[PDB]
Amino acid sequence: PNHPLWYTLCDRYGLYVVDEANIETHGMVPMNRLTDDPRWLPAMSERVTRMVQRDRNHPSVIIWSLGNESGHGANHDALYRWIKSVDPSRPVQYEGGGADTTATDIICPMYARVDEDQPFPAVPKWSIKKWLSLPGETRPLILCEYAHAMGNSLGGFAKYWQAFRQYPRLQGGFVWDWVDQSLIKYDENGNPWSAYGGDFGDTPNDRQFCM
Amino acid sequence: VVLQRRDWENPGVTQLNRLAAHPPFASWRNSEEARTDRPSQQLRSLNGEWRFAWFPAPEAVPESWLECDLPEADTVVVPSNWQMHGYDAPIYTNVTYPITVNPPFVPTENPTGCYSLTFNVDESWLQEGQTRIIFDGVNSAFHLWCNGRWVGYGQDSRLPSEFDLSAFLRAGENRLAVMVLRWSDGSYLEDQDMWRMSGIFRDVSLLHKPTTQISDFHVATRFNDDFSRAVLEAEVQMCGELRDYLRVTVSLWQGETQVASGTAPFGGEIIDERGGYADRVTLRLNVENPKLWSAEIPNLYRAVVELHTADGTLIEAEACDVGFREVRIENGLLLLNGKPLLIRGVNRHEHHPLHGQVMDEQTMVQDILLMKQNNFNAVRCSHYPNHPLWYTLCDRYGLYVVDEANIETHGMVPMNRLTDDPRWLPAMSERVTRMVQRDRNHPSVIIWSLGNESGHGANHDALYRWIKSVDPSRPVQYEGGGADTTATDIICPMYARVDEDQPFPAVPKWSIKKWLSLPGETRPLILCEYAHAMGNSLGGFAKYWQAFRQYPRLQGGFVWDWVDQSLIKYDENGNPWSAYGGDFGDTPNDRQFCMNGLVFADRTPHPALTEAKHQQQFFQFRLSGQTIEVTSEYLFRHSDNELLHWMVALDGKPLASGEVPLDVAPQGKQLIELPELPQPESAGQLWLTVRVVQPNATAWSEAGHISAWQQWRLAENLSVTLPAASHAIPHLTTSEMDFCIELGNKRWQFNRQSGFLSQMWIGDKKQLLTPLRDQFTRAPLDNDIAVSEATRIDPNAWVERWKAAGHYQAEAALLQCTADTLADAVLITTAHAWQHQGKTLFISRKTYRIDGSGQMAITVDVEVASDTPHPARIGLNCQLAQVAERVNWLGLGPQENYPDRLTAACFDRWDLPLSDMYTPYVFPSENGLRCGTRELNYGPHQWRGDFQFNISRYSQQQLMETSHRHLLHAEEGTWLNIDGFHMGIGGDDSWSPSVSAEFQLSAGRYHYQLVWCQK
Amino acid sequence: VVLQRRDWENPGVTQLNRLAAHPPFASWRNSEEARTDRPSQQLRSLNGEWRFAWFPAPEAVPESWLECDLPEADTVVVPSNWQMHGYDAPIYTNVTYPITVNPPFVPTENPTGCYSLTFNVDESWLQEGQTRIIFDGVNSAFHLWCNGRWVGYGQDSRLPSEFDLSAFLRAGEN
Ligand SMILES: OC[C@H]1O[C@@H](OC[C@H]2O[C@@H](O)[C@H](O)[C@@H](O)[C@@H]2O)[C@H](O)[C@@H](O)[C@H]1O
Ligand SMILES: [Mg+2]
Ligand SMILES: [Mg+2]
Ligand SMILES: [Mg+2]
Ligand SMILES: [Mg+2]
Ligand code: NA
Ligand code: NA
Ligand code: NA
Ligand code: NA
Ligand code: NA
Ligand code: NA
Repeated sequence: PNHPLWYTLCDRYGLYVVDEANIETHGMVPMNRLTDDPRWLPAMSERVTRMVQRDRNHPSVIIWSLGNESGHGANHDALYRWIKSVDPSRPVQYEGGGADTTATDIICPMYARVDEDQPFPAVPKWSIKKWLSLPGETRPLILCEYAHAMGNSLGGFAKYWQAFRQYPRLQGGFVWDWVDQSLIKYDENGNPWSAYGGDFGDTPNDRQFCM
Repeated sequence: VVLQRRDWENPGVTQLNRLAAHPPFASWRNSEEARTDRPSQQLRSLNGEWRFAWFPAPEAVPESWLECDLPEADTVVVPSNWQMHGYDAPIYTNVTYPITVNPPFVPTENPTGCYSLTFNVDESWLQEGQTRIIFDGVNSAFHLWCNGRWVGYGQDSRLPSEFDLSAFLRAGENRLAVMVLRWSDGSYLEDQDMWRMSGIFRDVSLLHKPTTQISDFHVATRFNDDFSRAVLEAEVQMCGELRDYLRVTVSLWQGETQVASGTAPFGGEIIDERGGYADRVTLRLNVENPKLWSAEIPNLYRAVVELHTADGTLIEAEACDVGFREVRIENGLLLLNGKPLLIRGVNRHEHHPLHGQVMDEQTMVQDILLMKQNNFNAVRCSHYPNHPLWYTLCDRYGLYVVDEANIETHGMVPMNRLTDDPRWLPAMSERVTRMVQRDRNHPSVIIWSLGNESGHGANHDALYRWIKSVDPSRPVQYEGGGADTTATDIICPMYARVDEDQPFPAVPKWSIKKWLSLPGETRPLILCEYAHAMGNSLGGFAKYWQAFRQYPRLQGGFVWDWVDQSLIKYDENGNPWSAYGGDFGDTPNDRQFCMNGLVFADRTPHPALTEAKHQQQFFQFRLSGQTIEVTSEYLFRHSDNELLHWMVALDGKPLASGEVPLDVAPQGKQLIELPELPQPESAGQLWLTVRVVQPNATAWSEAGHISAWQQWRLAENLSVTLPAASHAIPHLTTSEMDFCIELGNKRWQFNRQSGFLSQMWIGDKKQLLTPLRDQFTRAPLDNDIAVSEATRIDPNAWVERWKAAGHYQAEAALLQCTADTLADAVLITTAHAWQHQGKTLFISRKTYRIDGSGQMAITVDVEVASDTPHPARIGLNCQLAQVAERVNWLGLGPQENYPDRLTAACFDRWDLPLSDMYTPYVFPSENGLRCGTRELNYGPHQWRGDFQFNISRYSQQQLMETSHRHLLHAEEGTWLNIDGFHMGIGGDDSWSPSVSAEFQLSAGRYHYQLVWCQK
Repeated sequence: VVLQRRDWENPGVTQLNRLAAHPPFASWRNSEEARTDRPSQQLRSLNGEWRFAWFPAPEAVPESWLECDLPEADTVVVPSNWQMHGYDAPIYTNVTYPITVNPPFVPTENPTGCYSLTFNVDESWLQEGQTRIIFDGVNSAFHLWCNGRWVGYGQDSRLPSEFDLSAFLRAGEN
């Protein structure tokens, strides 16, 4: 969840907001080790419930998200249902566990390609055009993350938009991401320069991947 | 810290240092012991004598108690409830919380039980592995210390709390200190309508596991379409250090035969982008033609889970009983093994009259045997997880179980105040999740329940989905918030009626037949509670069963409830008596409302139980000419332990009898052709009685067990032959005050001021202690009184309307009293008006005809004012002088039966001791009635006609005035009530009018006739 | 008690004495002010210059700090991240946790930011009603004291934690 002013500005300037719970357990093995564990339900529930209680009156918020990159656990299903019960006015989405689980109203993959399948075991990223028409699938597809804008990037961006325009149920996506996470450091001449992972003695680190 | 943190007033802390929940463990180090379920040396019981001290509050507990025994302490048996040892009072309240409603706070005067135990731990237990303590039940919250050091904290009174003691124990003598709080924030979720007690009330034990251990395992069974093939899937989890040489073997056993086995290293399938569970493995075993588990045939296999090394060294084994069965809802029907269930259920609290809420094997087995012997197949765990042995017995004897989370917030306003509050989600979630983790491997558990009477909150929806996600093998149900919310797979109302709607705002209870077909509704309906069996109750029970059988989607219900929650108290001579709310100084309280059972607290049956047995029969019957058609309501078993006994009798006199073996497929029919029946010489009604007998003993019944019966009227030959005219003629002696009739050593005296037969003489002996008068009232039943909360009165309750109309005050006023002499009889004619405050309620017009044979023919015609509440009865009563040993009658029996509860009773000649004609309900009321009686015999007396009667040493007046059975005194002589008509008893519920219209005395005018003679 | 219970290594405890969450409040005592979204006299900002001292662990924090200002502390801007002030290093890691994966435990060397503020409260605020403090964001967990007395605890770095200070405050300096 963002600084409270953010939602006030999106209300008044006009932007659709996905408001997302502060839950990410990416480094767990497997990813859902905590989110499938009932002992962690209480801590997870407060990150969801207190978000909804804070932000539910903001018109700019149109979709609730259960967090990011925490696999798919039973706690997700429980909290998904909690939101659906307390606030019918907004869809609920969540990408973890394959982007199309029982914990999401929207097929919301990250970095699924336009035409190319990536058939990873258990969590495949299908071509977005193909994903839509899988046997039994009826939901809309909106990428929660696509077009990774790292450095000299956004090749193939037009391929996404061509598909969004042609397919009714491909209703777009969220570019990753808005702003480089570089930090300012100062050299011996006092001159500011843009710094990334490792430049603060932080170790281990993932270098320029924050940009 | 412990005093400072006040964890018992924080719904955010429900435990400190508590271990994860899991299915029953024994940590066998021998696989054969695991297979055969023998005791385990690694699982030790700490039950027995502990030390105990009571304190008014936790602040009053002296610090020294942590380190050594209080000399003021007593030695007490554990498990126990401390109220049962007299340390403070048990409290009976229904809805209103026994504490001020101010969540999360509890009273500062918080009764505190200080338990301690000095015990030995062997060095071998501490040199290696993990030693944990297990508290299976502690009411309601507790802190634990071991050898003076704080270990942890636990809430939820109805599930086990476990703590690792490995770092706290020493070789030799150790001491546990357990501080148990009566009240905690957990109490807000524990508002079940029962005695409020506390203490260490379930088993305490120590379990040794190796450091490298089985930490969890789940057993699932999936099937093909015709159940000829099954896959057993066992997921196993470990704790400790992972090693490449580690293995898990799961073996399945049928008796002493191994049918399947699987072995694998640890390491689950990939589940996401980070891989899989390295500390888990899932074994899959194929089973061809498995023997299926049901309540009809509780076939069980044994699964053994072994943790071992690649080279064959066992580390430890765990095991459970496995029942191959599928539970699914399909097309609006609850199916078991592909067949629609008919739930013959009952709610059962864990209650003992001596031991409170402590459960034992003997009491459990006794309950299961009586349930099955009475055609029950299902039990609801109202309203909390049970003692672990309960499920093991239900697995093995065969009963379907609804396992229910320990959540009830009835007393909140509104009911969902906590359950819709996200602050109480953590506390609620633990009561659901830890139940599933414990009980999920039991085949007897077929339905999960989210609790009881906590309205419907968003927390329910979240926990509903949690269960659906972790365990798709079992439907989830929940009644709160109107019985058909989004948190329930089954429409599960409580006390919804068969035909009558009760349209309460927001939470209506529709007629169950109507409910099924509401627009958009597709689910099955099974009442979580129905037929409230409080005292003289279960009127209208047959109406439920007729409906269950006719409507596919009406799949039954659970009676409320099994056993009276009465407690034993002692008089000054040490004699025990049954006590209820208010008898322990407990206040406020809800009096007798804790007693709703089909059986007394000591498991003696109420009359209602036989009605339940009959209606819940597994064989149905029809008669067409000479043909009996027997239909089986079993789903799986052939009738391979059943024979039909038939009997034809003429007014109780056996004429013919035979037996035919039953060979009926499940759901099938068999036709039995009766032989040509010989025509009876005498006049009267021929009756056919059939009964189904089990020739062979079972695990649950003795040889010769009767499981079903039914009667039909056959040919009747009306008596046309007149009695030969008696020669003698009675004489009328008239005086100003009396009409006297004499015939030999027989006199009848009619008082002319009152208009009643005031006395009868056989020689010089008085026959009556009280004149024969009309009676229009009954000592009110619990259903009549209709109170669920002692404070609230329903002005619509029958007792209230009767009182307000003056039925219990009504004064007889004589209108007419004349005598006539006939050729061969004396005819007395009377008319009385019963009036209250100017208004005439009833008029009784009678004739008494006394002939030469000494028979008195009484004709009674009664008018009842249409605007007076329908009376409880229309009859006569008197106190007879005679006290005789036996009561003999031709009519419905042998047990107590009422107009809306007589289907189980059979018409025949019955002979009982007088005492059996009285039903000792703890709260006394009208009782012991027998209906459809044509002849009644007591001492020198005989009455003939078509009437209902009760006979006993207690007047309606005494029963009306006495609150407890033990306070009743035998009166002089015998009180006889003979009714031409008696109102239904009701019972659909016991807190509003529940007597169906067809059983109310609304006809306005009534006629009955009796003949009184000397036998 | 606070060092003993270690609430920051227990997922069962995500807060202590924290008030219920709610939508943004300003408690206007004038309706026209509420309509026009003008500043409320009942909603005050505590942003600005606070006092700050860094410690390697909570066990290294002196008890005196509860009662009075540490002379070794600095005056810093709040809101802030203390890495941006040079007190320790920001860490950039993608997937791998910046701490050993041993839930629910964290390192014993656990950088601890000791913030304090001396601030004034109008007497009118204490004569009636309820005065609460709102922390819109604290990363990653914190204990709160007011005038030396313990108030509460909170987790979740990205939502506000609110505490009733009504019984802890005096008129004038706090
Ligand atoms: O013995 C009653 C039995 O029924 C269930 O409901 C209790 C009953 O309480 C009354 O005060 C209310 O008016 C009524 O709404 C409610 O039905 C309960 O589930 C059982 O545990 C038990 O109390
Ligand atoms: Mg608590
Ligand atoms: Mg209740
Ligand atoms: Mg035994
Ligand atoms: Mg914590
Ligand atoms: Na589109
Ligand atoms: Na990145
Ligand atoms: Na049915
Ligand atoms: Na009751
Ligand atoms: Na048979
Ligand atoms: Na009575």
